[PDB]
Amino acid sequence: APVLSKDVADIESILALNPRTQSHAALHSTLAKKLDKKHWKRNPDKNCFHCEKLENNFDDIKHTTLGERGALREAMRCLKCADAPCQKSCPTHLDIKSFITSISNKNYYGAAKMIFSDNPLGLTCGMVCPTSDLCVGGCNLYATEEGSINIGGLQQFASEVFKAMNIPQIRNPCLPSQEKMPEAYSAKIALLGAGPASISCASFLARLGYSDITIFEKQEYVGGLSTSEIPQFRLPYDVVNFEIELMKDLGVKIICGKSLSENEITLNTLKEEGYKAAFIGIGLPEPKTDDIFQGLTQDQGFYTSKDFLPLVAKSSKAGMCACHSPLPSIRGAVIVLGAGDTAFDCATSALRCGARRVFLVFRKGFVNIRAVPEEVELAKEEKCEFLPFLSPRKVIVKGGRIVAVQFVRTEQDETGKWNEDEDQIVHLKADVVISAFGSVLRDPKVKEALSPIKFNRWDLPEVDPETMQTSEPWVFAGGDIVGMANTTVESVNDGKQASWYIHKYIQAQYGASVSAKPELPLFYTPVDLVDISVEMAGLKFINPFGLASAAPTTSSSMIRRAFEAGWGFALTKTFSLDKDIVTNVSPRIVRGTTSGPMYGPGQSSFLNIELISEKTAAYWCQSVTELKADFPDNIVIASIMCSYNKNDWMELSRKAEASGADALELNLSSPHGMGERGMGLACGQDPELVRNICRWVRQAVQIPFFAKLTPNVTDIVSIARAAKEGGADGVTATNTVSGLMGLKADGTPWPAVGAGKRTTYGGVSGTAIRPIALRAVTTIARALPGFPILATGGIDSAESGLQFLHSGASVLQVCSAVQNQDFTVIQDYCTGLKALLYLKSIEELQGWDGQSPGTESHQKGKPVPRIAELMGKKLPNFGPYLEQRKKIIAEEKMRLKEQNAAFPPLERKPFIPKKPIPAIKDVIGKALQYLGTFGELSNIEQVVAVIDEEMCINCGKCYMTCNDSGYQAIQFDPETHLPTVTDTCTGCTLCLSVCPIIDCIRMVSRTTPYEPKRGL
Amino acid sequence: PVLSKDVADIESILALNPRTQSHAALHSTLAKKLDKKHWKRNPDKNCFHCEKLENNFDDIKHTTLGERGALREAMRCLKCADAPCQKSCPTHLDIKSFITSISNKNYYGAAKMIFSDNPLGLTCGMVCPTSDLCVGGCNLYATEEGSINIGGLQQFASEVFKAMNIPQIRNPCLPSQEKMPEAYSAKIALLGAGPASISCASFLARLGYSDITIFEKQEYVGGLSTSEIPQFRLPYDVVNFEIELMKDLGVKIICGKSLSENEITLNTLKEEGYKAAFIGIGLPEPKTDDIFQGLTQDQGFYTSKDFLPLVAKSSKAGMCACHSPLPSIRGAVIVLGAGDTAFDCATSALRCGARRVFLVFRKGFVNIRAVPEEVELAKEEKCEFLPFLSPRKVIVKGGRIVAVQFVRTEQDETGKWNEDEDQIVHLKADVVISAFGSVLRDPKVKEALSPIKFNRWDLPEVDPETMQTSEPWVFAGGDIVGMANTTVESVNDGKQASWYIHKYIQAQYGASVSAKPELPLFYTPVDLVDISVEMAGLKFINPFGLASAAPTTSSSMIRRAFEAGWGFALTKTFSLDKDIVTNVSPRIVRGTTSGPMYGPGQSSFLNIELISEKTAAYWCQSVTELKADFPDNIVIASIMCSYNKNDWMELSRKAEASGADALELNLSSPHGMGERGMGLACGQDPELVRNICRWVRQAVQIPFFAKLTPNVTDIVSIARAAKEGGADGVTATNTVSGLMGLKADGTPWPAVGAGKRTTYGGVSGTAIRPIALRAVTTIARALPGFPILATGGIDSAESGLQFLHSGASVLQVCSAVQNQDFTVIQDYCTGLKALLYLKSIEELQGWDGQSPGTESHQKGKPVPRIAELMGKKLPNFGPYLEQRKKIIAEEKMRLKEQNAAFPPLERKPFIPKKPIPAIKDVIGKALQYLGTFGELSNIEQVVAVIDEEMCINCGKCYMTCNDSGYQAIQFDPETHLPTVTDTCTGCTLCLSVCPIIDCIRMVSRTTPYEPKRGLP
Ligand code: SF4
Ligand code: SF4
Repeated sequence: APVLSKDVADIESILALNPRTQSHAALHSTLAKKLDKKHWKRNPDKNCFHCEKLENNFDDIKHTTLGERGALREAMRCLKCADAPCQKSCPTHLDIKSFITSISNKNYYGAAKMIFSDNPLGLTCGMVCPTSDLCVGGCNLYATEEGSINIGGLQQFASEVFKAMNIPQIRNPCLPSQEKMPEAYSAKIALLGAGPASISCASFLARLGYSDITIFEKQEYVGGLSTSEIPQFRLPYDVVNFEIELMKDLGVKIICGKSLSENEITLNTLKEEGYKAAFIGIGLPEPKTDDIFQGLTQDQGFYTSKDFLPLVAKSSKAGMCACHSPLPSIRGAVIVLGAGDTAFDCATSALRCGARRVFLVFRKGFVNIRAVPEEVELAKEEKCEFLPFLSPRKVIVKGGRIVAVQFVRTEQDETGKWNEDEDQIVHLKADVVISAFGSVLRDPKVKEALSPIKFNRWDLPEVDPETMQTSEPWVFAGGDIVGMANTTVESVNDGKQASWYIHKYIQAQYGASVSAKPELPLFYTPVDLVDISVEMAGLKFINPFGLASAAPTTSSSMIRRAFEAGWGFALTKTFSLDKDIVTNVSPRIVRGTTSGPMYGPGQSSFLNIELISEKTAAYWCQSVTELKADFPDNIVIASIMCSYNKNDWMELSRKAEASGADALELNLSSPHGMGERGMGLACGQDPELVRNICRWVRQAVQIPFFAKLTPNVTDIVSIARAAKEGGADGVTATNTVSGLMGLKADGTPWPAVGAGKRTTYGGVSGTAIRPIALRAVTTIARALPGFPILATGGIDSAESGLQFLHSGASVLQVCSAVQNQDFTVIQDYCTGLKALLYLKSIEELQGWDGQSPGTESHQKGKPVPRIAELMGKKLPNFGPYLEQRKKIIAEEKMRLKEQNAAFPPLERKPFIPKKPIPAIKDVIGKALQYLGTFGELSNIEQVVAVIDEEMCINCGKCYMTCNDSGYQAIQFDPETHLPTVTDTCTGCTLCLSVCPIIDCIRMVSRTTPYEPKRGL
Repeated sequence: PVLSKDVADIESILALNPRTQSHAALHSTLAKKLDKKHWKRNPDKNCFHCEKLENNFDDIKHTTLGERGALREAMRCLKCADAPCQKSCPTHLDIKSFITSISNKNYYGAAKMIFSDNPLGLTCGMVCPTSDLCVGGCNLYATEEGSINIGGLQQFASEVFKAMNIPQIRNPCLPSQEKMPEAYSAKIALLGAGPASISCASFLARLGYSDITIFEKQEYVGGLSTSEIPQFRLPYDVVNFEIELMKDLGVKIICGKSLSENEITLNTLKEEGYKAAFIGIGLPEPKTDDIFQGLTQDQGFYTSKDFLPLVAKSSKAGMCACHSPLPSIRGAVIVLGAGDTAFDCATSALRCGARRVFLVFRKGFVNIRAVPEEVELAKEEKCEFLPFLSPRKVIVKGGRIVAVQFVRTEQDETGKWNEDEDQIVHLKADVVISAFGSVLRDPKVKEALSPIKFNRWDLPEVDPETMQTSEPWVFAGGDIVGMANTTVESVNDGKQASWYIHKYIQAQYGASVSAKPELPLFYTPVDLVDISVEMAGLKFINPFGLASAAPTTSSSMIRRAFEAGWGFALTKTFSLDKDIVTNVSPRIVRGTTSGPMYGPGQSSFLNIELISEKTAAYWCQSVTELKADFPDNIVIASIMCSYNKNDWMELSRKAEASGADALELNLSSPHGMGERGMGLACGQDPELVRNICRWVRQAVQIPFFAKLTPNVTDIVSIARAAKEGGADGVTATNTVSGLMGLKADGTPWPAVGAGKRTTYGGVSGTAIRPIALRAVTTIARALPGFPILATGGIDSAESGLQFLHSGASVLQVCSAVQNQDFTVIQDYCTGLKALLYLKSIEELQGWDGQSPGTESHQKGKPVPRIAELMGKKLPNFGPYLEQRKKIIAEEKMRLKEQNAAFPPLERKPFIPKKPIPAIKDVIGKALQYLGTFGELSNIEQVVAVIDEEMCINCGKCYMTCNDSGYQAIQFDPETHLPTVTDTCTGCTLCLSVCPIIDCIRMVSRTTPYEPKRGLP
């Protein structure tokens, strides 16, 4: 034999980069460290006066873009605030708490439903909202070092997944059918311009039931500025297409080529043609111009924003125009004038047209810039220059081209006046000049077509800023044309606002009234019709979710608000006879330590030393009667407890029955005996005690009752069997796990009661006991199949709840997930369950895990390029390897320019359920057939880990885990930090378990012969 | 009445509680604009007015962390192998290790590791231009949530250690001073008391040198860190802290003596017997221009070397004896340049009462040498940036500056910079500050460096690896050499030089050194705390060991674990030949017990791994070698047989003969029939455990411990059974039976073979700590003194101390290693020494271990305790934030005249005022607080109370009490400030969900308490 406890030489070399402890400080010269620094750099270099080449590169540059991994982390970080200030600062009043809650719970349909209910352009706004000036500007987490929440990127992700689902929008299912709709909803309605403002109005008017809505667009294309001028590298055009198709799912018609103009559409022709109401959303169609630039042409290199930006869009947004437009040749120095978000997008677009440098020249200072720093960041990092305090005076044209622009210095006084110093000039050499001063409405033929509505000092239509009504009651206006809004989201909200008051006007014109409280309908899809009801033990539940007997059911008044929120059923707090009344100590409910020092939302566990209800059985029985009177379709289960006393159990079970409880829950946490004949102290730990107690309750009541089991048993099957023999009609699995949540560093416990700082063993709830409760439910449902199981134990989403259903549970009680939140989580659970079952009917999404799409190769939540030279050549995303990636992409963006073909943006058509949408009964117990003994597991079918280096982020955790906890089977290249699984892999899967990039490591069938490591 | 319904007063308390919505909301765009300014938390892009910062030197760093923010960020760090952040740190700081220690709340271990490579670690963590250094190479850049705040984590851990008041000690590995070779008494001279010399002087003292002397020209120390770096980035008390640490090693500092020809010259040093010299005088003189000659401070002209010292002299208490005034800077201020210095002059100018600050540089924004950190502070303080401007003449009228005339610079075809004499800017200004850098121009200083070779930059030439000048005995480093730009690079230059200075001196005394540079680590009295412990007749050198699990798969892994410092180790469980097993794959999967958290810190793992696939021969030969090489490390052999007498005796004797210190009996073995619903495993029936313990106590003479299972009704029964059969102790506990979850389609994870089957696994990690903690406590109460080996979610010194306090002697670890690597042991051993050392410091009894008592903070920055801010209801948002900013600014003015800086504090280090406990002193001390529920006081009730200066207005306490409590909190609709009402019952749920550490506190109840009964 050799030395078994010493690594052989080639394993010694495997471990070369493995962490070892250190005995010394490490000598490294300040010089050497300077050159080694360049090998690992990830972020921009402060010594790079050089912008990498970006011509024809319209890839997503938004820093807010999120993948699933990133979006789940961020959603879990959000505090999900009451009266959340982020919503307060959202112009469309999105319930950001709710949709971010749905994202943490992996329910992206429910989040996207929340989003499009209040903003029909949620995916757009999620991408382009100046969140720092709006919702993120009010985020409570701004008061922490980690900072505010990326609200828009989360909203973009949840909306992106919903897009991929290809689910149509349906007509509001609360409405009557079209035939029995009152005549008023047949009113002919006209919208002018097909931008955000009108798309929002038409959608909200269709939601109300109006069945003849028409948007008249001037141009061959639709979407407004989101189509014509917002760059593709910030807003992909298929997003715009997607939100349009959603509105068209509601019957809104769009007619292009006809304009609001004299000798075209006028307010009068509309009135003559029978239109009962009109909304003006034509935007600001003309560019603000300077008399300095009179007579210049694009041939000389002059553009306005309204000239330049649509030219880049018509060429970089497939599906805009039948023309495969050529990108404009912009070779040289470019002067963009302006400081709104218009100018910054001509800046970044010029660099895409081949610009060699861009000067953003504005007439005021840096302090004075009108775009949000988000928009400014993308110009500054693409190395555009910034020239403040300069006003243009002459453009020098030589040889048919612009060759210079001469400015004068602008200045401020004491008065706050802005003058121009003639003596202080700047002759700035440039080849292209793009005025981006902004937009106006100046066309008389258009203003004339709006006769006789009133126009204000700014020659813009006056509107009641609360109803968006003009000086004619039947004509409304919103968005950029009003001069109030500066954003897509405020333009959307302007159409949202006008819709209800248009609905008010039209209904009044037909002799009908509307309610004094504006009620616009929510956003609906066929998912909302999925039947998530379930029957169990002879009781029908309207949804499988209910409140566990616990802190969220301390008072029955809280149960009423929960039923009012949508909860299917609820348990009373456990109550007993008067002689068994209790007093609680305090403190008695602490947060979990089970997942480290993470404070705030999503605690992984709680410990409680709380007893049963301090309130009386007289309170609970009268309460059960009141709640059953007002909520006949909401199951009310009274949880009860008595000593090991046949008279007591019989008397209390009879009283709770007479109160009208749909069922009973026998709390088996009551003691009897000393306690460890292998049977423990509590009744629920002894089979014979449980059999008798259930026998007694069976003799006493005629309603179904369930034994609530403790997990603190050697064999919970034996207890459940004992209840079934005793006559119970089901078991609730399980109560909390007996634990000690931890101690301070001085030895004292928490919770600590009184001056003595004493404690007792408490119960552990929450997701940290989910494997315990899931195991208990699985073994009961397999040992006693068909025996109804009410699952409790760390259920906090529709995805978790579905796992318990798959494991044999019929209904799902919740406690810790509400303590971590509030009662409204029920809405996320219900939409998440409707979504999960609906997706089971979609063939096209078979390659998904629930609401999660198949994780494609990505970096920073953006997909890595599928180029042949950029896959396989060992190129991690840092150091000199990243500069070569950026050169290969740039060259390949260039050969995709010198062949300007491929304009086939696929036509959107919805996915159709290919089998009946399963019911809750179609999934109960369907996972149990995969469970077995260990012998039923195949050791012939071994797997090995495989790593996707395009998704790897070079942390070497897999490397470390396999070395200090595995088989030393990963090589970690010392220059690229790229791991590679070798053939000594045993498939233990530990590396995958610790990889931070979702689906980077993958377990695949082993192809090379396997010999277990025996040592010998 | 109606009991299931809220009375009106409670209906009012619930006004802001969330409710599920049935309609989309109506809010006009105008109303949204007016409502947005009420919740705004961040700067408005519309406010151009600088906020008054006069005499405000409060911290303005965006990287400062408090404990709650630091703990989150250290947990988010992947703690990477071969970490690129460390390769980019000039001082090669082990970032992975010190951040791991922070994540485990071991702040001493982090600080010790930081100061081991960087004696100025607190300073560096505060001023580290991380984007161009360590954070520039961080892997988490490639994620959407971004690189790790390394400087903030360094600052926090270093700041906590600062507050501990623990001195640095001499290298304890050194011989006593008397027995030191005569060479170490060599007189060493260092010029300049800046970071370069402080580092070099510190590392020279660690090696053992006793006669070290720093010669500083001024009467202060610290170099630029004291003289020029502003107090709102680097406070002086930090510089004082680092100096006192160096002084702890005996380094001497003489102020007022200078390297100059009329004082200290190399000849005078050779004359006075000094045997080596280090030049760290930096660049003491400014880069001036001819444009400025004859311009005093009295005319409005400063250089950075003039202005910033006056401001530091005036804002850094204790830097000077002479109380100095804030320079009267009144009007427009031009700051010339764009280095790190220029932006400090701009920010310090606003502190002096500047009305307007213009930063003018001779190039563009793409050429700014300063870091994006630095630039942001001036940008967010409304400083104006003027590019492409070269100063040509200063206009002085009537004895003061009134304007500066500039010319427009531009880049040509070469890239060369030209001035355009024809394009001017007449910029009004009351003050000019040249920040063009620094030089060494003093000839008296240079002549004192004769005859060392100077280069074309007029700076000492040094071998960049040895820092040696042309004279062999003279070394140089820091800014004087010209390579360093940063404090950490100058620290590295001294670190570098100290080794080769060591070489030169030792050589000059006829002594050689190691060819491997080995600088000693940073040492405090904490490193001397004994953490050994004796148990069952065995001496453990520390209580931490590896559990029988994946980290002990091979003996070659146990060997590497011992080489890292692990006190003991269990072999993987091995068996006789006949019972050879074969694993399946996948078999180890990550836990879902804390939701979709990926990467570091998995709260649990689930495994279906069997015992070791390697033979008893391998493990027996391996134990022999391991114990022959590591006699002081305990090796316990884990063995398993079926329920069979001869087999248990054969295998236990074979492992004893191999030299095992002890045996661990794995009782996870199935027996025969099942019988009486009392588990299929041996460890679940106390009769079989007492028999197996009998049979092994038969075979062997060494101690043996029974590894107990937690999946039992009463673990104390199977523990007592072990103590009745043979056992010298018990290991509590093995893994918890569970199932970790299902994909949304029903298939499990792990999934074995094409059938996608699985079985019940074992749950490990921190999610079972409450179960393991409860088991160790019960066994310790029932069997006092019976040795317990603890297992179950030990992942830090703190968590291990909890198992020690609960009755355990040693601590087995598995999942924390799986989450990292073997070197966590060093974090554990440092943390345990710190936790025990601190128990002796009377000055820190108010701490929780290594966590200080939390004070009023926002973003981890002390709230100002001004009389006018408190008791007035001002949250940190909207108009309430401006009223606060107005209040601090009137107090920062009221503090300029109320002028006191003559009570500093002699930072005398804390001394142990009671013996440092040993492990034998803390075991079991938590058991006193444990007891039944009857032993808990229901008289000493508590109530919740909220510190509003700490609240971040999320409302979770409000929702948690509304939907999971007693509806006892008012949430004010205008301030979003909660207030706990008298109806509070002390349940403590609100404190448990609060994101802010210690914002809510449970206090004794003053008002009468009445249990809420609902009905009499
Ligand atoms: S560069 Fe400075 S802040 Fe960054 S890791 Fe090194 S010492 Fe710490
Ligand atoms: S949970 Fe904490 S931070 Fe949030 S409102 Fe309540 S007290 Fe304030």
